[PDB]
Amino acid sequence: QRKLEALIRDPRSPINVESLLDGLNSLVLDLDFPALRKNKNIDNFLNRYEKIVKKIRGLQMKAEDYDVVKVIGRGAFGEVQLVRHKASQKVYAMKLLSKFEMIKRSDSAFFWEERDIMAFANSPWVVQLFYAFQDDRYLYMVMEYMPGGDLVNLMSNYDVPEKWAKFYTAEVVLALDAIHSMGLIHRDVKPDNMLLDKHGHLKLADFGTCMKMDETGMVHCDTAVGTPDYISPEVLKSQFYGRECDWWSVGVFLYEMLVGDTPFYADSLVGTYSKIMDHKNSLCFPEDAEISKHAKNLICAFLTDREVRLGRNGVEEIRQHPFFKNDQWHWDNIRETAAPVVPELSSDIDSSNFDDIETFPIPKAFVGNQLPFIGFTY
Ligand SMILES: O=C(NCc1cccc2c1OCCO2)c1ccc(-c2ccncc2)cc1
Repeated sequence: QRKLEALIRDPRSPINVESLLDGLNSLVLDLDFPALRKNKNIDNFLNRYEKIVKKIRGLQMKAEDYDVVKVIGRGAFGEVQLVRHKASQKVYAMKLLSKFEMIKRSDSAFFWEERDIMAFANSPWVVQLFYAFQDDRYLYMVMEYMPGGDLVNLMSNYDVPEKWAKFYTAEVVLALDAIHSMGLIHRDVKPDNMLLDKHGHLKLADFGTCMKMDETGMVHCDTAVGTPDYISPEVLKSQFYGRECDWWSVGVFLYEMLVGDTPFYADSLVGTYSKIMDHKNSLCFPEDAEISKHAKNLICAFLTDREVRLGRNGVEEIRQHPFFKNDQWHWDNIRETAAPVVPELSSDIDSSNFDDIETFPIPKAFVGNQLPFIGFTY
């Protein structure tokens, strides 16, 4: 009874009010179809509740509460939209995940970690989640908007000098160190996921791939999850690794920022795959691109096999690398210092740093499509 009423209050709890209400809406959704409403039990339960449930539906946060400004992202299971909460006039970025496509495509469990990271990390390096809600169609994640854009954009609009690359690499390293210390492994670190704020400081997003480590600080996942150009060889070979798979992505990141291309870029999907697997022979810095001996050493320090990769022993071996020598910041204050690109913003809905961008079958027997999404509302 002690932990009972504590868990009804507790935001991390599966039996709090939002989850208890999720369970009721879900039950109503899943059952209200004449094909199933034939049943006396389904009918009397719907009779008693449909009127009240319809009333909560509107009393709770809806997609309807937001004016959809523009679409700033598009992923496997949905889109990211630039929105404004009608009542509060407050601007947020809202990520949408299609429930239909999460059932049709088998994967409908990644969002739990994604939500929890953003919701509770309370880290300058992690995009914050304010609200999480749902409807018959989607899963909605309301986040702190990042007007600075992503590092895909920054790279496309600039010739990135080593002074800038020093800063962004350092911010990514500390961001992944914060993710790691929460007992998490990103598995999908890439420029499309590195976002810039009002001040031009880095924050990570797309925590879908993320997995909780063992007591050993390792993960037993016999499936390759991530993006071609940035996947490490050990994760291609996984199809029992540590957090050093994220440092490999940092190597690729630095190489792309300096050279202008990814170090294993190929014509085909399997070509990149084969290039990565032969990194010892496929990786080479082009002559015309003037890369320092310190920048080359660090790309090479991460773009090796996991058994000798920099970071395998901790962040400290990364931090002390000669490449990070500068007259602008320290590992203890980068975020307090002025970023290389400070974004000029015309408005609170300025989306200039971002590029321009399903019907469930009515059942005849109980399916329970809403059940895997009970507890999502935060
Ligand atoms: O996870 C992201 N995109 C990937 C993505 C989007 C949609 C469905 C997906 C998916 O990935 C795999 C599953 O299906 C993401 C990108 C950018 C922001 C953001 C935050 C603040 N300000 C501006 C932008 C937030 C999240």
